[PDB]
Order: sequence, then C-alpha cells, then structure tokens
Amino acid sequence: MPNLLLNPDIHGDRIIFVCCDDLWEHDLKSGSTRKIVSNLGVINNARFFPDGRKIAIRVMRGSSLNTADLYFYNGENGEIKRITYFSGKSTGRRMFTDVAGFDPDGNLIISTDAMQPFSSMTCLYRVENDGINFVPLNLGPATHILFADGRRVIGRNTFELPHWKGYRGGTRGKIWIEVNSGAFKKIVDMSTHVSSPVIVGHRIYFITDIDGFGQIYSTDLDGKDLRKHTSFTDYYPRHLNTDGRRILFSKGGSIYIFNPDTEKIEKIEIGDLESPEDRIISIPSKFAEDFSPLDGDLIAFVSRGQAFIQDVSGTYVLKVPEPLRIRYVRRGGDTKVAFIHGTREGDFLGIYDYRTGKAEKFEENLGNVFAMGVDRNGKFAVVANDRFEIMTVDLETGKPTVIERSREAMITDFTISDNSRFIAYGFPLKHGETDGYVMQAIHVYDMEGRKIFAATTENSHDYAPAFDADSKNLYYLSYRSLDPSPDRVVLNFSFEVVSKPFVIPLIPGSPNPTKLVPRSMTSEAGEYDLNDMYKRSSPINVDPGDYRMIIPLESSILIYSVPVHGEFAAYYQGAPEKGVLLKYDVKTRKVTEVKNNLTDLRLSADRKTVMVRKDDGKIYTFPLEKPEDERTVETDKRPLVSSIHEEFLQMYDEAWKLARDNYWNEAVAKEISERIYEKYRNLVPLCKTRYDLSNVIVEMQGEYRTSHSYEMGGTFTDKDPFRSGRIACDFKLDGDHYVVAKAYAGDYSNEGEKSPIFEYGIDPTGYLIEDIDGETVGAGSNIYRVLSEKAGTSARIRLSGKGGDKRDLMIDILDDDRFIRYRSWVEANRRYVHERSKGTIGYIHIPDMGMMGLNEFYRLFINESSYQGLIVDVRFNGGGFVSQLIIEKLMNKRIGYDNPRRGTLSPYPTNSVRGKIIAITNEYAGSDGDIFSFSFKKLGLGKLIGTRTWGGVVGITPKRRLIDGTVLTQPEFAFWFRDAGFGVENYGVDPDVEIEYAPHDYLSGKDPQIDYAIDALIEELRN
Amino acid sequence: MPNLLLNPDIHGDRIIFVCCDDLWEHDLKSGSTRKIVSNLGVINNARFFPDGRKIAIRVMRGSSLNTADLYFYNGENGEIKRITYFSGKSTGRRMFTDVAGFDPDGNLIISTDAMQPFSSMTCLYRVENDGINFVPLNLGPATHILFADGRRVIGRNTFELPHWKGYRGGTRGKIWIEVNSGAFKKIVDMSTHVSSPVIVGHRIYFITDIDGFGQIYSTDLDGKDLRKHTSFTDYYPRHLNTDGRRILFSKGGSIYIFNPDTEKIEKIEIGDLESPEDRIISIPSKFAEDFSPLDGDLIAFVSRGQAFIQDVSGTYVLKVPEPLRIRYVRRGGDTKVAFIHGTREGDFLGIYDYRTGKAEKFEENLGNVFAMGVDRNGKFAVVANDRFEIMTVDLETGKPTVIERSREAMITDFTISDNSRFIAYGFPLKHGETDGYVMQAIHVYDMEGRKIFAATTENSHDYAPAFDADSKNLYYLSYRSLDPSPDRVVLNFSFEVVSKPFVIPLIPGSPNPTKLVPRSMTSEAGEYDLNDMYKRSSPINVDPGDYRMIIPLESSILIYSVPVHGEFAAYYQGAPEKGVLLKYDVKTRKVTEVKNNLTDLRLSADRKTVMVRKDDGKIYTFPLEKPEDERTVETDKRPLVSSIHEEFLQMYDEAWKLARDNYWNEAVAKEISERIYEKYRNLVPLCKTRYDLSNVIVEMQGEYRTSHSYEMGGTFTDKDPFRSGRIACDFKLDGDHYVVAKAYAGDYSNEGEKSPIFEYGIDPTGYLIEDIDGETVGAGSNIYRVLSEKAGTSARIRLSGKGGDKRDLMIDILDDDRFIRYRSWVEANRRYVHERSKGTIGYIHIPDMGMMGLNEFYRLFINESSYQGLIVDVRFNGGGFVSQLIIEKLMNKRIGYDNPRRGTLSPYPTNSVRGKIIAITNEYAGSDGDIFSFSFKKLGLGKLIGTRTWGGVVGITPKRRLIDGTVLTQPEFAFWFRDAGFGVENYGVDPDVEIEYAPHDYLSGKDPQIDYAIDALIEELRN
Repeated sequence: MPNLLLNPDIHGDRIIFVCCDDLWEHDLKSGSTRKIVSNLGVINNARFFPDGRKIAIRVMRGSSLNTADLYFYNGENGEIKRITYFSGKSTGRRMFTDVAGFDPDGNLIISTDAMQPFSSMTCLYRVENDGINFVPLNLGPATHILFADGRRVIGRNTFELPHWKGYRGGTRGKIWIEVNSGAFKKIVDMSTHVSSPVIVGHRIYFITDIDGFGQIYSTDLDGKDLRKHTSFTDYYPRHLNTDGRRILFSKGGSIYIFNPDTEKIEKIEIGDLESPEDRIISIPSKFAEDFSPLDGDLIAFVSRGQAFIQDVSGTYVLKVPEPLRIRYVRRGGDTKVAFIHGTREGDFLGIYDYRTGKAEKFEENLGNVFAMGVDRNGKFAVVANDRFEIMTVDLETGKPTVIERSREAMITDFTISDNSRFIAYGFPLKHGETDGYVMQAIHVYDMEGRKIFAATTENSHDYAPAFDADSKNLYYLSYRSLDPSPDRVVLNFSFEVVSKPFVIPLIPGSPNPTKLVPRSMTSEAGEYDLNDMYKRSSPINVDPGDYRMIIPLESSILIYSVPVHGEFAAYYQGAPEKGVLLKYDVKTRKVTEVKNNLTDLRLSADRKTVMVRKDDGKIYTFPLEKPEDERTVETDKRPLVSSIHEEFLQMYDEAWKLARDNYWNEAVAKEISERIYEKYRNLVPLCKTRYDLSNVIVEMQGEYRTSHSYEMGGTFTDKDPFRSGRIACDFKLDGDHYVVAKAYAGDYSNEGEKSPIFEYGIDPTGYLIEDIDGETVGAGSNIYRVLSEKAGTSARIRLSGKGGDKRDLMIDILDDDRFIRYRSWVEANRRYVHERSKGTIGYIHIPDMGMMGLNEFYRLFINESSYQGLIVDVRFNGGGFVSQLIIEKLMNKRIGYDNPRRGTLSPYPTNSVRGKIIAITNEYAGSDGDIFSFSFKKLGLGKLIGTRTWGGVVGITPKRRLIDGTVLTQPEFAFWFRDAGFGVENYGVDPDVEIEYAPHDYLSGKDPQIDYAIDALIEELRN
Repeated sequence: MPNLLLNPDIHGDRIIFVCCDDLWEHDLKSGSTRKIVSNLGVINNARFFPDGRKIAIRVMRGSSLNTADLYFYNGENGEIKRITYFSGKSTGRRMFTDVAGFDPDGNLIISTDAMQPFSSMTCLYRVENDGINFVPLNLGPATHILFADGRRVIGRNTFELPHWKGYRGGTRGKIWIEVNSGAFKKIVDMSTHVSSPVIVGHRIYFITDIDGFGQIYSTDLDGKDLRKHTSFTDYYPRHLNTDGRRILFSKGGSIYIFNPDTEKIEKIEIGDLESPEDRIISIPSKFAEDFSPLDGDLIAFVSRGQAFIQDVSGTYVLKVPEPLRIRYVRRGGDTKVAFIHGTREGDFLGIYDYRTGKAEKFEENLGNVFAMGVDRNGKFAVVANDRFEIMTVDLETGKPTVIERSREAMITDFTISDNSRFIAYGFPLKHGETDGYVMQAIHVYDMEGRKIFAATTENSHDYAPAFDADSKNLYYLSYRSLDPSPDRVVLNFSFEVVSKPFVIPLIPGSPNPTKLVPRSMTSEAGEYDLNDMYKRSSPINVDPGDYRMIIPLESSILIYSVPVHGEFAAYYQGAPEKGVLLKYDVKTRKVTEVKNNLTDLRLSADRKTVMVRKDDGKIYTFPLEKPEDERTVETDKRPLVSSIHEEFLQMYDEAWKLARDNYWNEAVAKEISERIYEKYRNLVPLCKTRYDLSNVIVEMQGEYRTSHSYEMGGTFTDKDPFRSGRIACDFKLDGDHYVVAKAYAGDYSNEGEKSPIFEYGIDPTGYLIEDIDGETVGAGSNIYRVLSEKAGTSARIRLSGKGGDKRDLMIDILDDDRFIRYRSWVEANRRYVHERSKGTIGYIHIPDMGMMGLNEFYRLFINESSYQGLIVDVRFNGGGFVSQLIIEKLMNKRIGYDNPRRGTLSPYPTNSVRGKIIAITNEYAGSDGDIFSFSFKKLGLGKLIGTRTWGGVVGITPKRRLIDGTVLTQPEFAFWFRDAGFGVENYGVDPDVEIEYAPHDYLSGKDPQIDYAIDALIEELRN
C-alpha cells in the first residue's frame, strides 16, 4: 500500500516532498524518510532556502482549501512559524500566494495577489524580517523568479496546468530575461504551456507538452538551442526543483531525479510511508441533501451517498441497507420508500420497507436520473433522466414506460394526481432548432388510454403543476402576466413580477373553483375530458409576483413566493434564494404570510405535513394546519460512517463517468475516456487524503485537453480558513515604524470603496501607525498578524501624522479589501484617461461577465459614454455570460437629439456611445471574456489592443456533485463563431495591435497598453 | 531551545519517547531522530511489541484528557489503528486503560477498568485480533505483568506517583510472582512505593524512594538481595522500560540508558526536536470569569487572566493594557474601571480609564484578594483577602485601611451604601476555638468616625447585606427561620426553606419600610444612629425559602431564589446551581417571577441594568425596568491572544505559590517551596504543551510529600473525548459470533441500573448478537467500534437465542454503564451474603463519602440493618466528607420497641442496627474512607477486615484556578485523631484482621475478604 508522492525540492542528498498533505524529508545517502511538518493543513509546495537550513512552506486551509498562507520551517530547531497573514485566495487551478524564488542575498521572494485588485496580478515581493514587511519588485505579475549571471529571469503563468493538457492559449507560461539592468526580453514563448522553470549551469530547464506529452526541455539563457531530455509515456512530469546541480520532480506518485550531466533519470525508492485509518466518521448535516417527509411523522434524507429514515429528533435512525450512491429517496407506502441507486453503469430504481427490512432493486437502467416521484398509492414512480425523458416505472415489475421525450431539456417538473390517473409535467420545447428561447408547456398524461394532452399553449413558461385533492382541477404557474418594471439607474425595463397562477377544470362546463360561482347556478356533472383544456384555462385572482409553487387546499391555496432581489450574493457567494410561504383564502381573496426566510419547501403526500429549509440552513417541519407548531429536524446525533477507499473509488468512477458523459463532443468522449480510465484508476489506491484524490482526478480531467475542466468545493481538511485583517492600506516599514504607504478609495460616496479611516475625516496616507488595541506594531511587531487577530471587529488604532497630529480611532477591521483596491484601480485609470486625453476620452472597465461585470460596466457607462472617444478595458475579465448584453449597448448608434425649451440636448438612443470606441484585452481575459473580445472586432466596434486572450470557450453547466460535495465541471457547450468555427478554443483572440506589458514597463511605472489605447484614440479623433 | 523528553521504551538501538505529546523514534546507531506518530491526541505511553515491529500506544483525548484508548503503530507500513473503544476514564494520577505487558507468545496484555464497577479494578486482558475480543486473565487488578521462566510476575499499583514523593500508604506498588501454576506469593512489599518494574536476566528492576529520593533498585525473582543502582539528586527517575538487555528511563526532561551489566548510566543526546508557534489564539468564552456591567451599556469581563471592556455585541472591544493575571474588574467611574492585578508577589489594585487610556497601578500588596468592590462615587474600593481582612483602599493615594479581621474565614460578602458612608459585611466568627460551626453576623462600618457596629446577633448565619438607594435602611438575609422539612426515604428532617429577609432602619424610630406604616402616623425625622441596631431588626413578609440576594427598590424588592434540588450533579458533574429572580411587590406583597434558569446575577451601580448567566452558559443583559428587553452578550467575535511561554511561566509560578501558601503546615511550607522552586522552574522553558507543563508542575507538587496534591481540569488538547457505546453487557467472541456473556442489572425497579434490553421483556444473556443498525458484527467486525459509533442514540439490534428465538429491538446505546455495573456488583454481593449466612446477615456498600455514598448507604441501609448481623463494605471508597453522618447512624443502639395493636414491632431508634456489625476495607479506600475505617475501630463498632487503606487525610478546598481553568489542589487541612495524632497520613489504617486478596483468589473466583467477614459474623452470632 504505497503512497502518492508529490511536489519535491532538493538540496544535496536531502529531498523533501508531500505525502498525505504533510511534508516529508528523505536522505538519499542513508535512505531514511521522515515527516518534518504536519497538521498545518494541506501543504502543496515546499522550498529549501539557498543554504538548505530553512524551508518555505505553502499551506491551504478552509474545507475547500480556498485560503492559503506561508510558513517557515527551521530544520535546526524544528521551529515552525507562519510568515504571511494574507489569507490569499486559492483554487485548484490557481493556487496563488506561493514561493516565487530566492534572491542573491538568500531572501525569500513570494508571488501573491493578496494586495492586488485581481487574482491574476500575483506580484513579486521580497520578504523581510520573517514577514514583518514586504518589498515589491515591481516586475509585474509573475509565478517564478530566477537569478543568473546577475540578471533576473521571470516566469509568467509558469505554474502547472494538470487540468488542461495541450493548452496553447494566450495565458500559456512564458519566460522573460533581463538583458540590461532594467531591460527585459521574452526568451521562451512556445506554442504550448511552459511550467516549473529551473536553472542548472547556464540552461533553463522546464516542462511542456509541445510534442504531445509532458517532458523536460531546456534552452540556453537566450531561449535558444531547445533540447528534449525525456520521453515519458506513462504520466506527465511535474514540479521541477533544483539545488543547482540535480533536478527533482514528481510523476505518477513517485519522486524522480534528473541529472543534467548524464541526462540520467532515476526513480527514488521511498516505500510505504503512511496508512491512516480507512473507516471515517462524518457529520451528516455537512453533506446532506434531499430531505423528505414520510408517514408517521418520520423523515428521509440523503447524505454522502447514504440514505436514512429517522424521527425528527434524529434519535431513532435507520440506515437504508444499500451500497454507495443512493441519489433520491421518496415515500412509497406506510413504511416503504422508493429510491434511486447509482453505479458506474447508471441509475436504478429500488424499494425499501423499513418495517420488514426487505429491500429490492430493479435491473432496468434508467440512465442518469434527475427527478423521481411516487404516486400516492405506491403503484408506480415517475422518473426524469438526462435523455430528456419522463417515464413511469411499475414498482412491482420494475418495468419502465416512457411517457414522452423532450429534445430541449429535462422534464424534472411533474406532479401525479392523488387518484394516480393523471401525470402533469412541464415540457420544454422550441418551435425551431435555433430558437434563442426554450418554451415550456404543461402536458398531462392519462394513465387510462395512455394518451398525452396539452394543458397549455406553447408561447411561454408554464410550470409547477398541481392537482387538487379530488383530482378535478389542475393548478399551475405561468410567467405570462407581462408588465414591465423600470430600472432605477439605466434606461431599461424588465419583467420582474409577471408570475400568476392558473387553473383548469378537468371536467368541461365546471367553472374556475376560485371564482366562487354559486353551485345552484352551475350545471354540474360531466365526465373527464382532457381535450382542448387549454381553452378552458382561467387565472386565479392573485396579484402577479414571482411564484415557484402552488398548493391547492380545501378552502385556501398556498403559494411559494420570492421577493425581487439582487443576484450578486447568489451568483458569487452561493447565497440561497429567499422565499415566503403565502396563504390565499379563496373565500375572501385575502393573502397572508405563513412562513418566511425559506429557501426550499417539501409537502407531505397527504398535504398535512410541510418540510422547509430556512436561510439559517436548518430543516424544519410543521403541520400545515398549525404552522406555529414548528420543530427542528436534527440529523447529527448519529455519526456518518464510511470507508475512504470505497468512497475514493466511487468518486473517481463518477468523476470519470461525468467527464465522459458531459463532454461536448460525444464521438471524442468515448475514445478519450476508455484510453485514460485505468491509467488513473490505478493511482486511486495510493490516495489517502482528499487532496491526493484531487491530484488524480484533475490529471484525468486534463486528458480532455479542453478548457473548463474544474474541481470545486469538496472537503479536504477540517482546518478553519486563514484570516486576514484589512483596512484598505499598504504599509511600509520605515525605521522602526509602519507608515501608511497608500490608503485606497474609489468613489467616496459609494458603499465599501474606501479605507474605513476616511469616515473619520482624514486621509491616513503618510501617517504612522503606532499601535492597535494598545499593542505596539512596527519593527518588532507584525502588523499583518495583529490585523488578522482583529478581523471582523472594530479596534482602537493610534495614528501619528507628520507634525503634532495624533489620532485615536475605532476602526472596522475588514476581512477583505479586494473590491476597494479594485474600484480604486478603476478610478485611477479613469482620471488618468481623462487627464491624458485632455477630457476627450472616457473609460470603463469590465472585471467579468457576471453580476459584477454588469455592475461595473453600468457604474461607469452612465458617466463615461458621452466623451468623444471611449476605452472599454476588459483586461483580467473573469468571464461569465453577459458579454452579449454589454455588446448590445456599445452597438447603439447615436442618430438623433431631443431639443428642449430648457435644459440640454438629450441623445437618442439614450444608451448610445457618442464617438469612437477602443478595447483593451490581455491574456487574463477569458471565456465569455474571449467571446467579447472576438465579437468587438467582428462587429467592427473598434480596434482591439493588448495581448492574446486566454482562449477557453467551451462552457459548463454542472448539475451533479460528488458524495463529498465536490462540484466537478465538464466542457459541455462548445462555442462556435460564424466564419471562425471552434477555433477560439485553446488559442484565444489576437488583438488588432499587439502591445506587450513587459517587466521593464512595470519597472518604469508605465502602462503601455492603456497609453496606446489613449493615443490611438486621440489620433482617430483628429478627424 | 531543547524539549522536555519523557516516557521512553527501548528495543536494540532504537528508542521511542514522547515529545510535545507526540511519539518519536531515535536510532542510537545513526543518531537520527524522527516523529513517527502525531495528531492523535496526547500520548503518555508507547510500548514496543516483543519483536520490535509494532508499537502499542496510549493516547488521551478530551480537553482535560479525561478519556483514553489504545492504538497500534506499525512502522513497516506506517499503519495507525485504534485497538480499544472503551473510552477509559483517566486523571493525571490514575491514567488507566494502558499496556500492561506482553505474554510469551508476544500478545498484547492490557490493563483496564473500562468494564469494571470501580476505576481501581484495572483488570488484565489478552488482546485478540486487534481488539475484536478481549480475554480476561482473572488475576485481579494490576498495572504490570511480566513473564519469567513461564511464571507470571504481577505489579500492583505500580504506576509512577510524581505527585506524592515518599508515599508509604496501603496503596503502594507491590509485586507478586507465580510459584506454582496458579499460585502466587508477594515478593516485593517495601515501606515505600515501587513503580515501573522490569526484568533483565533474572532480576526485577524498579524505582522507589525508600532512601529519600527516587533511584533504580533491583531484587532477584524472590524479592531478595535488594540492590541500589543509582544515586540521583537532581530529578526523580521515571518510567523504566527494557528490551531484555538494557534499561531506558526518563529524568528531568532527558532520556537515559542504564546498563545492568556495567551498571553504567548514559544520557542520550537528542537535541532540539520541535518548537511550535508560541503566540496562540483562544476562544474567550472558554476561559471567561468575572463579567460585570459598566456605564454607557458597556460590559467588563475577564478571561484567561486578561480583561476587556466591550459593547454587548462584542464588536467594539478594548483590552485592558496590563500584563498577566488581572483577577477582578469593577466599574470605577464614567469611563473608569478598577482591577486587581496579581503577580508572584501578591495582588495589587489598579485603575484604568478606557476613554483616555491612562492606567495606573498602586504598589500596596493587598495579599491574596478574593473580593473587590468600588463605592458609587469612585473614591475608594473595598477588598477582602485570605488574611481574613476586609479593608478600604483609597483610589487616589492607594492607601489601604484594614476595617476588621475575622479569625475564621474570608469577609467576601460586603456592600457599600450609595452615599459612600457605610460598609456592611458578613463577619464570620466562633464563640470558641473548637466550635463545630462558624457563625456569621452582619457588621456595619461607618466611614465617619471609623467605628464598627453590630447589625445582627451572633447566633446564626446572616448574609447578603444591601442598602436601599436613599441609604436609610439596611436589608439582608438570614437562615434564621427554622422550620423542618421531612426526608421522604429515611426518618430524618432538615432545614431546607429557612431563608428570610430582614431590614434594619438606620434611623431609630423609623419603622420597617415594608410594613407600610402611614407617614402621617409616624413621627419622622431623626439622625443616623447605628447603636443597638440588631434590636431594631424586623423581618419582611416574604415566605421562607432559599435566597441568595436581596435588592431593595423603590416599590419592590428583587430576590434571588434557589429551588430545593439534589446535589449529585453539582457534586460530581460540576453542574451549576439553578436559581430564579423573584419580584416582591411591597404594596401588594405579591411575588412574581422575573427570570428563571439563572446561575449567576450582577447588578449595575445605578440599579438600572442586570447581567445574568443562565444554565445555557450564556451571559445576558436586560434593563431592570423591562426584563423582556433581554440581549445576549457576545465575547467571541475577537480571539484571545497570548504567548505560551509567558503563560507557562505565570502558571508554574502561581502553582508553586499556591502550593506554598496553602500547605497545611506553614513552618514546613517555607523550607520546601524555596528548596524546590528553581529545579522545576528550569524545566518550564523546555515545555511546549500543556501536558509538558503538567509533568513539571506535578513533580514540584509531589515534593510536598503529602496526599491530595492534584491537578484537575485545564485544556490540554482540542480533540473531542473518546466515545464508547454501552448496553451493560459483556461480549465474548464465540466462533464468528459475539455472544452476550453477561447482562447487568442491579435493582430492576430503580432508574438506570440494568441493560436497556431488559425493557423489552427479555434477558440477553446467552443470546447471540447478529447485527447493529444493519451492520453485521462478529469475527471480522469489531462490535466495540460499532457501538462507539452509535453511542447516545437508539439503534436496531438483532439477536438470536438458542432455539428459534429472534429479536429485533431499538436499543438505547449508552455513553457509559459504570453505575449499572456497580449496582449489579453490589446486589450480587448482597445476595451472596444473604445466601451464605442463611438469611442472618445483611450487606451494605459505600462507594465514596460524597453524595453517591449517601445515596448507596441509605439505598440498602433501609433494608439491611435489621438482620442479626451486618456487613459494612467500604472497599474502593473514594472519600469525600460524609463518613461522620454514616457513623452517627451506625452508632445508634437499639434499646426498645413499640408494640402495636395491629402490625409488627417498630424498633427504637428506627435507624438502629439490630445486631453485630463488621466492616470491610481495602487499599482502595482512602481520605474520608481512611477516617471512616479508623473511626469504626476506634468507636468499637465492630471488627475491621481487609487490607491497609490508602492513608491520605490532609484535605483540600481549592478556591483558585489557573488562567486556563486548571484546578490545582493543596493539602490544606490535616486531620488529627485523638490518640493517633497525624499518623494516619502517609500510612493508612490497619484492619483488625488482615485478609489479602491474592491473584490466585481472583483466579479461583473467590472473594476471601467477604467470605471471612461473613464467617466471622456467623461465629460472633453463635452467642
């Protein structure tokens, strides 16, 4: 039972490497191995200092390893010490805030975006006094820095990209070298991605897969005389490191040594290191999903692939006796439940009687199931799969029967009548293959006659069907009540409150029950007749809103409502959508609130019990008759038990299967998947930690050689995330005191765009920071650590100005100041553009194509679009999906003006740019950011300046998480441009004028890209 | 910066030892040292298996290391595995559930009380299949077992006793050896304690301090030819271990080797191993103390020796700028607070203005302060110290003035009038030096004239003085309203509700204000006159109860009431005493509840704000006017920051100072403390963990060579305690199935005294356990781990009886079953005595002299005191203080009977023993159990049978915890017997007839002690 060994470094005969998230050291001479540091969190990189006495360590914390900071380990006394308190953001594909190199004096050089407006701006800083102070090198964003013959060697984006083999986009690693004390030249720019550069003798060694597989190559300090030193075919080499004589690297779980002199490669024999306990315990609530009410006031819930039946207090718990991956569990009978069990082959329907203990599984492979319901009489279930089919499955024979199949999307929204005769569902459809909108009509399946009926027309979005208890009327919701709401900032309107419930009597002649037509004035009777029922449709008298569920009751109707809200939090912070349960009294048409702060709602089969999840994250239950009697469902009294190796294999297979099944090109998917299956599955048994598993799943994901193959979420450690305290200020150690080198502020009147100190009436720039909460900070007291310890609270800060000015203030210590740094960067560029253009050119930056992109675009568009020229900066754009919306605005042509008796001219359209436009982009703009850059040029909006974009345009829409919560992504939607085809993928967008942003440019304090854009526009504006 | 190295074992050239709570391995050949197991919790012992391949490990978990279990470490593959799921109870002086030795076949033998009715019954078991099954050796309680020439060598109580140097009590370590298969002889029984026995060649090596200091000695396998092999004078040697050739041991933080051949001793050079981060972060609420209200709605609170001023939400927090050990903090003015600062020299008063930030400390040493208050005008503070003095301290000059000094106890109950003129306080006193009860009278000090006046007579206990706002009346409480309450089980009565409030008008002629005497009918006026004020006292019309505080308001009086409750939880589980705040309306005399579930209450200076601690442990604040507007006080938004080395130095110093100050014999205390200070203070810097510090503190505590020098509580690890699942059954692996070898039940009708399976109508004895919660248990499925995973919940257990009987039951899996095992043991002894005596002798067992002892003594006394004879078994008695109450009952002489017309004779006294009594005691009975054993003989109650008791009779009453919550105890009260003097201490009590309980007695299943007691009484009962 060997371990997965990774990321080594070497010094003499001593090699250090990672195993089980901890740092180990192996001595080649004695052959002994030892763990030198552990329990710090997940370590992914360790670097010896030049004299090999100390080691710089990068460690990640937070369940998903979303935070990182650095530590120093002293081999002499075994002293461990945290050096950075930045709580740098981290992702599997961009593990930032790390060791960049060591200068000629032996000082540590780090790379970090902690104090920058963008995560891609991983700037270089010399670390002084063990983290007391950080000195910027001003060489621009970089990953590695090497020093040879007195000059600086810079590696840009040279970190490994295991998730994207064959990457050839604009962000590929490149190497630059200094040629004259402050002048730099790009010496290594290959078609593919260069990573892990090191120097031995006078050659730069690095990795790249230009020939089809990862190998070690080398060039001279001029980027010439390319050489190939390896011919690996099993697994890609990774993480080169050197002591100046020999090179170390990891490959497929083993550590190897490359001797440049002999070109000899030798594997290091390390043997079995650690075998932790396989059987683990987990907190059920941390991986819970699919909670549902059962008879007898019992409840069912799924967690980490396991299912349970328990009382509400979680004291009497029964585990469903089925192996890994039960996806859904649903009430089947008095003491019975139906469930979906998944395997490597697909999903299957099963039944379990918790009273008798008899559990049965049917062999009919239903595909990949995303919804399942059971009729009230427990005779059949209804299932929906990714084939876009909705079917019934006889709970006795297991025989499935496809009801219908959509060609647009899954039929996950369905309901079954209490008498088990009708099945109503939303049917996604399109009039034509290339329609921009998918419509959805409710269809009704009559078990008797097996014939489908259209409940509603195909013109909009009808959903959430629900039959009344007597199975005589079909209620549902529609987004048909069109009525626009005005944008309060931009000239725009949108349909915000257009949801309305409708009802269809299943028996012709019978009226809308909510109309209260006197019974004596209605000729009753009539047999069921589902023909032309859409013509009989009638709305219920409820104000339009945004409803998601309708529950018809005897003399009232419950409705799940969602107040209008902003999307920022749900989009970036996973914040759940908040809703309220409303009660509509049919008799008086009076609407009241039943429950609020909801995020989900399940309804008992008999309509007597209601289960909800609230914004507080807890599950509650209450009688629909007396919502005051609410109880809290407890699931953590009983620990979740499982086997790491059983789960890892299950997880590898599912990751592997998802990558195959969701890859945009089906033909390709089959060949790729089969070719890589065993190669990586064979490494799974070497994995002992979730991080190990990650190293294996990601390399397999990279074999698809396509963008967007991500691994997000999951639980890798129990360590709380690192903390960082900020006040939007940069500190410089001057003598024995810290001085505020810079105090950030964007728009003073906006919220959260400035150092909290500004609210006290002074600009802290140039002030000395004497102490925080009575503790002196300075030469002998790390201010970053002090701020970290106060993060999220208000502390007394003593400031000293040049003179006799002294300040004693209670300052809010923020947990982050990225947005303040960003807005300040934006406003600075804005003033600079106005100043250099002499007031003729406007400026706008678009950070991404999501909700932030929309905010920042309009934030400046309303003030910047009416200058003679306009610069649209999309550098560092993180992508999203609103590129098309912003383009639509820039495409407006000013063709007129209103002339008022009083006031000034009003342009028409209001949203039109007045003059010439120019766009700036760089290698850090990507995805939807690629599409914007390509479209800007294609539509002739203006010239495109900068450097080639990221080149990743195969979108993702994840719909499944691993049992531990991990969200994997699969490049499932390949973008195709008219004329260019799929060619943007793995390449990017070339600007009309390429303007590099070299290290010497950063050294001189000049932004050549913005300067060219301003100048080019000034030129164009001459005539 | 070296480390404190401890508890080593040796095998060839390899030595393992503990450092920083982790396990390390050192190779004598290569000189290399390495950490082989870490992050498991706190390891205190590690033993090489015979072949030196596997290592057995004892690790502790739970903040106070109160739980323990064993693991196996396999250096071959680096596999770590838990072997036991007992969660054995552990204390620093009795770290039970450990490795006991290895049999000739190489199988692990463990010692544990996990499945016994007493913690001292650490029975031996051979471990099988890594914990799947445990086979009892049935040799009785033991610590170590060695094997020589086929015969078993047994060490009884042979663990180290660092907290008691020179121990010579009955529980001292002794060694027995097998002479004839199954027959044993005691070979090593010295006046002093023998610890850590090992065998080399044909000699038993061990440690003892018979010559005044710990040294290594040895004897032949016959216990003869005693030899002394060392002459240490610096630190006591500890933890001997051997590989059969050499002996390894720890001393003063270093690891040494003793060569029996050469008799040479060599120190192993290991060097600096590990230095963790010194600056740590702690959760404030976890070490919180003294919480108090300040003006402006601010709060003051002390935690881990630090003090803070903060708003209720804990968003605005200010740390008081003073070094370690702020003991108390009190409102001193508008933005000022007074505090007590403690140092190694004593306690001092200081003042801190949180607005300006100016802090001042006065140099007057106030001694050891236990109470502090400040007058409302902020001119002086009132302080109470362990000198029994109450004094004022000028807040301007710092000049202290002693008001009065009690010669009985501290004056901690005091109050200051609003006009700052009077100080009323409870004054402890005794009429004579040898009085059994300390009375308390209220005394009032007049600042004007500096004279003391008696407010109450000296006949009972008067307390909680409180002046009204106008400083015209003094209110207080007394336990003077004697009215007896009846005991519901025993003929007994006690004063439960005898607390009554009283009031004393400070102006003669003025009537009790609660009497509502009409003003027009009262001749008002008059000047203050405190003479004869006790004569003027008047009660207030509130029913008697149990009051702890009285707060007189304008038209009402608030009263803190404590409902009568049992003491068990408070006595054993630290449970807080629950109280309620009552409101007495003076006008109507109506009493209403203002707040319940309280555990503590603080009132602001202006009587407007109330702060309380509730049973939920949280601190709340509400306006006295609207108790509904209650807010929760948050203190954990901002982490506590401290330095480990600074804290460790402050704690050792305080531990040393407490040991000295409280030792019972002051003469001896000066010499001992000065002699031991440096020696242990020098080991402090070697400590890196709380466990390291404990080893040092305990060794220094043991220098007092007296009983009761303990170290309880404190925070040693962040690991959750070990869990164990129990159903009061003993399991035996028979083939591939576990059979219930025994099902425990005491009194079926009592609560919690039987396996929870009995509630389903069957006795599980003989039944086979098929599975638990669907999981099969047996030959390849450890039932103990399965139960551990279900502890605290109800699980489905399937059982099979011999036949066709099958049971499927939802069983409560308990967290512990010690009490069930105890009562079953007692009831079995009870039946055995009835049977063997043929219904002529009764039986009673007293497990301790605390609340449990009271419960169990009476639980049987009511049924067993009327046989012709009575056996009073005090074996294993844990001590406490009720021995005298039990003797009082046993002393009753039956001298008459009531003869009724109908029914049977009633004996007089009712609580009298009918006949002859005999007592059984052993080496596990001590403290108040020593006192009981001695008294039984002394008073001639009957014969004492068994073995010499523990011998620890110098009591404790701790009143101070270290900054981390640690409760240290100091032998402060030496018990003196008429005729025997102080002699019981460090010796114990000899029985009239000594009856050893040899290993072969346990092997044969015979209890020689109970048999002799039975036979002795049968004989005495002949005539």
